[PDB]
Amino acid sequence: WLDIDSSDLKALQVIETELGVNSVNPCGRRGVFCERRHSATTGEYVLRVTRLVYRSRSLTGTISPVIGMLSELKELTLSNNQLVNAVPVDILSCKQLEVLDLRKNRFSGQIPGNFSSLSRLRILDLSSNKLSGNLNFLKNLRNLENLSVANNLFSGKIPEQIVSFHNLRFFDFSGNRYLEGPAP
Ligand SMILES: *[C@@H]1O[C@H](CO)[C@@H](O[C@@H]2O[C@H](CO)[C@@H](O)[C@H](O)[C@H]2NC(C)=O)[C@H](O)[C@H]1NC(C)=O
Ligand SMILES: [Cl-]
Repeated sequence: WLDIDSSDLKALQVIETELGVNSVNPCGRRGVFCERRHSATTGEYVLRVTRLVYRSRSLTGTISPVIGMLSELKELTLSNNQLVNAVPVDILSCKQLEVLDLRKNRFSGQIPGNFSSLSRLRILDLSSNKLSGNLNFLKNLRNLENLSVANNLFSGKIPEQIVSFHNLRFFDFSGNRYLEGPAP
């Protein structure tokens, strides 16, 4: 029996509180998934938080900047809540992120261009929010398999690079009135 990493545990508390997830080793239950890893110190095996999955829980909070302290995070799934305000730039510290699913919330603001640094992203579902600005951050997300930005306020055009993505099997940017497709 392993224990959860002390730092991940402390970060999880603040993240859940700010999301609105209401009430020691939370791994493997209630939306928290962990994986066995070598600890920074010691080298002994410890559990790290790798997935936060909180669909359909009537959450009304926000994504705390402390999300960036979960260095091993692979999945943040927050679909079908009432979460508000901006996607924090601190999520760029989650370099291993593969799944970012924020569909059907009320997230607002813009996505900064350096979101393209999340090179491992495979599933990016921002659909049905109130996000705005351009989609230049998609330029270098070459591993995307599932991409939806539908039903937002995005404008400009899809980056031409999307034409070269080889794994893209689901793509939706409908419901963005001032948004045009990728064109040369
Ligand atoms: C990614 O780019 C964004 C936008 O330029 C950066 O956001 C700024 O972050 C600093 C803290 O590092 C804040 O004080 C600023 O207010 C933010 N600006 C905006 C417009 O939100 C972000 O820091 C960049 N991150 C990385 C890793 O490059
Ligand atoms: Cl879920």
